[PDB]
Amino acid sequence: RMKQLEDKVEELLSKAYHLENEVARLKKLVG
Amino acid sequence: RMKQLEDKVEELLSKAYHLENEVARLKKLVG
Repeated sequence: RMKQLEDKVEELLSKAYHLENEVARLKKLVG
Repeated sequence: RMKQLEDKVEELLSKAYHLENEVARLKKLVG
């Protein structure tokens, strides 16, 4: 479970980073 | 430990939704 949970945190961080990059992209469009 | 890990997942999920919402605003705002 511990292993499952670690995996989930790593999965979530990855998704988080993907979206943060997207926001940046859009932030530039915006300016 | 298990619970610190559960908490971290909860924290990242909430962050990911915050960013999803955000990306959705920006996108509408830009195109």
